[PDB]
Amino acid sequence: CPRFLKVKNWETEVVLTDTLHLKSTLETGCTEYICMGSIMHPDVATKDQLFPLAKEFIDQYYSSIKRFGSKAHMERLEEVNKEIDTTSTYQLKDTELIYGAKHAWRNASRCVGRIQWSKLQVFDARDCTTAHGMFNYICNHVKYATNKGNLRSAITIFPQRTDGKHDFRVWNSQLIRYAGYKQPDGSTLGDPANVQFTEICIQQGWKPPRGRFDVLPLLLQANGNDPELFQIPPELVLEVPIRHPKFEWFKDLGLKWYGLPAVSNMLLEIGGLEFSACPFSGWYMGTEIGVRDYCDNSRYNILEEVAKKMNLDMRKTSSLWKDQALVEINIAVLYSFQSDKVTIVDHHSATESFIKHMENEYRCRGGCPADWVWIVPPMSGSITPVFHQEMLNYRLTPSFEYQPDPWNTHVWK
Amino acid sequence: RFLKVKNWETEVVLTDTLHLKSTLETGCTEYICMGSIMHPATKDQLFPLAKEFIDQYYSSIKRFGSKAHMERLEEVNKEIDTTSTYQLKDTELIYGAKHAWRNASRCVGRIQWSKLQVFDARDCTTAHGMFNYICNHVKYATNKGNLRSAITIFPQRTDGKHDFRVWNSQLIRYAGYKQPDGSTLGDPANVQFTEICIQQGWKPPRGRFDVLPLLLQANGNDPELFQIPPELVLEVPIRHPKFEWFKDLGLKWYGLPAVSNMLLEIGGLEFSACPFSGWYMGTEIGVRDYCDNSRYNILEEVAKKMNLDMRKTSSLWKDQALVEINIAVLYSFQSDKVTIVDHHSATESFIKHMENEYRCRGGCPADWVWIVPPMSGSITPVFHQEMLNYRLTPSFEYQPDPWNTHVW
Ligand code: HEM
Ligand code: HEM
Ligand SMILES: N#Cc1ccc(CCNCc2ccc3ccc(N)nc3c2)cc1
Ligand SMILES: N#Cc1ccc(CCNCc2ccc3ccc(N)nc3c2)cc1
Ligand SMILES: C[C@H](O)[C@H](O)[C@H]1CNc2nc(N)[nH]c(=O)c2N1
Ligand SMILES: C[C@H](O)[C@H](O)[C@H]1CNc2nc(N)[nH]c(=O)c2N1
Ligand SMILES: [Zn+2]
Repeated sequence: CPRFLKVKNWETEVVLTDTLHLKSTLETGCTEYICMGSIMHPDVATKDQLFPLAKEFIDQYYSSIKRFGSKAHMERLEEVNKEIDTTSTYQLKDTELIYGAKHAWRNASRCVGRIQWSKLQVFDARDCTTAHGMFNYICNHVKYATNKGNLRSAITIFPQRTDGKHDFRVWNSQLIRYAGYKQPDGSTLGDPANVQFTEICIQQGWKPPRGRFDVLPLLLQANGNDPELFQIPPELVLEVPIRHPKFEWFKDLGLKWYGLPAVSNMLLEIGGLEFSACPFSGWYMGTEIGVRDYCDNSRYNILEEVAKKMNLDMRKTSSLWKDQALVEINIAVLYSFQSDKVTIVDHHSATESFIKHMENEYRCRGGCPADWVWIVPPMSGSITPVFHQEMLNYRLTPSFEYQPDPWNTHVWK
Repeated sequence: RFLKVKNWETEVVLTDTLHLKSTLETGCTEYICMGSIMHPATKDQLFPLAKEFIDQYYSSIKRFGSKAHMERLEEVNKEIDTTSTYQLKDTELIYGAKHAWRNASRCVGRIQWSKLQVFDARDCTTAHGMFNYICNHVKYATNKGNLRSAITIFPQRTDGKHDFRVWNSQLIRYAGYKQPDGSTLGDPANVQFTEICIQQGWKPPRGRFDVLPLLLQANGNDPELFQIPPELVLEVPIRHPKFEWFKDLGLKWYGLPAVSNMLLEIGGLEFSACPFSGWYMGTEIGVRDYCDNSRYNILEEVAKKMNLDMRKTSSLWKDQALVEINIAVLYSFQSDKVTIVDHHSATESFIKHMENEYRCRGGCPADWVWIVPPMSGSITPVFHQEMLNYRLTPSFEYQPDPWNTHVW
């Protein structure tokens, strides 16, 4: 690969030069002969695999604190190396853990919210041993992050993987999600995305209310044990009913959503250590709710019902009745959150902030990996600045990774 | 390996084998994806490229290894020897052009690929000849509003010093003017080309939607200006079916999108002049042409007429005015019986086309970044469709703007 790669913004004509890509650690799944940029996803580590990965990260850490090659650096390397030799693993210091978490976010090419990366509250839950404790740590996370509507981003990090048979896992895909129930007649009640997880919860003993917006219980696995159910205290679950500034009837749709998006099934990888349970949270971009959660056909799918109430001509697509309904729904979402003083960002502000963030990263870091397919918002793409912005995608570590759903791999005790 | 692609709405999984046939690079590597980057001869090189194309041509007509296949190959080799190049048969030219369209990863309109009217203009020698072929193209393709897809193919490149080039980026475009106050009148995307035409002697009406003259270069010579006969230029006045004030905006557009600056590559041969046309997807005009910042940039004016709250962005006033503009464009063209397609119909057709290509061809190269429409993305099926992108030949390639290469 060449040392410099340039990206252009076709709207402002700004050219940026990327050197950071040289530090790319893993495969994209693309090759010289095929691109996989629209593909969704294109037994532990050994001693000898782990030494270079740890050293890679420790060097990076001491470089960031302007202490590279120092006595402390060399001593840290020595300590880590001896630990790997005598335990087949090592323990990050609190500083390294915080650094690592923040940089995994900073490195998330698909995240448009990264201007905020350095402001992340890191909760160290490496002393956890049980599922009740995981629940305690998660309740505190939710309360702190929610902050009565003034949301603050956070992550809670559970003990790293050891032999792979003692993994800590949050089985929920987010800490807060709505149940989906498949009906005998083929119809789905609730959120069709969560039908499987809902069924698993019901099997472990959850008594479902069988409603449209039932907050799911936490299903938590500690130390490789069977997972346990806990109900989140409802006072900790901030929710927003959806209404519209102009349409009085919109409240009658009975919509609501939760304030706190909190992804809980990703793997955090730092210096070759694997944190299989690392629930993190920030706040919502409106389109995630107004376009995807609400208007996807395999989701709540409300376009038709909203369109009917708007009295739109729904017999021609070329009337763009879908597009019209889609805008209003996204207005109602933003209006509802702002009126209830719950943090949310519209897709224009967010993309504009990201362009600023990306430019700053090119200047101070030599680049900023970004996945245009994910960064561009699901509606009104070209009237946001990121549509016009060339991006380079590559994988830096520390990183957040996907992992198999735990029910697919768990050995029941 | 065989690769799978999934649609996340329908869970339909298709299997790609076609990608194994490509030999041109994408610009990506194992370590860096460049899917959002806009742009990532000798006898010696010439024959195998020619040989490959003949092979696939004769393999497509179920006569691979035939006497004619063998003879044609001999014929082509002997010709590259004795002339440093070769000439495509009519049949091959038509097949080549349809397949460049078919292999065009960014085109959402490819379900139409095999219905392409091919005009062979390889006997052209002068810019006057070019003008005549182009007038015939425009007239045939416009067809009183019932548009028909077409391509006109001018002589292939020889030495680079005798290129045929259409200097216009599209046969029909509007002028853009730099005003004394630093603002732009008309289409800002065309300000450079407009000044080149003015320098050449074109008398500008200096209005908002002035049809630019053709600038035609034959055989490496200086380009010549030509006025398209007005009666051949179909235009649509944009009005809204509910907002009776929308016509007051004075917006119009042309019916015929006819891209004229690309390069058609067939069997190693280079056609630097190959203007082609189909018809519009509404968003091209209603989202990009009208609402881009660097273009007509009408969003603000429209939202004012809609009396929207424009003090905060979270009112989505931009998004509202955008949908209304695009409704107007679709309504206007349809009311005037001018062929057009909305982005829901077009993306649906594409998903169907993809399925056809996987079934009969083992794949379909597709550029998600380009296929997904610039508005209402995830409420169209292509957003949720995984795609594989790879470069197959024959193809349409970009080429440098001719005013950067030409010595006068
Ligand atoms: C603070 C406000 C934040 C905003 C506005 C934001 C915005 C977004 C959005 C809109 C996506 C696309 C996801 C989708 O469409 O489903 C995304 C992806 C992602 N974000 Fe952020 N985010 C924020 C905070 C965070 C934080 C705190 C972290 C981790 C510490 C994070 C890590 C990620 C990762 C790893 C992805 C990729 C998800 C995937 O591949 O499935 N984000 N972000
Ligand atoms: C018949 C109706 C057609 C429709 C509705 C259609 C639609 C589109 C659209 C919306 C684009 C994106 C272009 C942009 O946003 O600037 C595109 C790209 C493209 N189309 Fe089609 N198209 C049609 C016909 C054709 C024909 C007849 C050809 C050639 C014979 C063709 C070849 C291409 C190529 C090469 C591109 C990529 C150009 C680039 O990379 O800049 N299309 N098409
Ligand atoms: N099928 C499927 C399928 C669809 C989406 C995803 C990824 C969803 N991740 C969403 C996500 C992740 C992190 C976020 C951080 C902040 C925020 N506001 N939203 C965030 C949203 C995976 C599988
Ligand atoms: N700067 C810039 C810049 C902007 C756009 C493009 C690509 C333009 N291609 C437009 C294009 C090409 C072929 C088409 C075929 C049919 C159709 N309806 N539209 C079509 C539109 C290149 C450079
Ligand atoms: C097929 C395609 O890769 C898939 O639908 C992607 C497209 N871009 C996305 N972008 C975001 N932000 N979130 C998503 O879930 C997706 N889905
Ligand atoms: C940077 C990015 O590749 C560029 O803006 C592309 C994005 N996708 C596009 N898609 C279409 N259909 N047309 C375009 O001009 C572009 N522009
Ligand atoms: Zn790629």
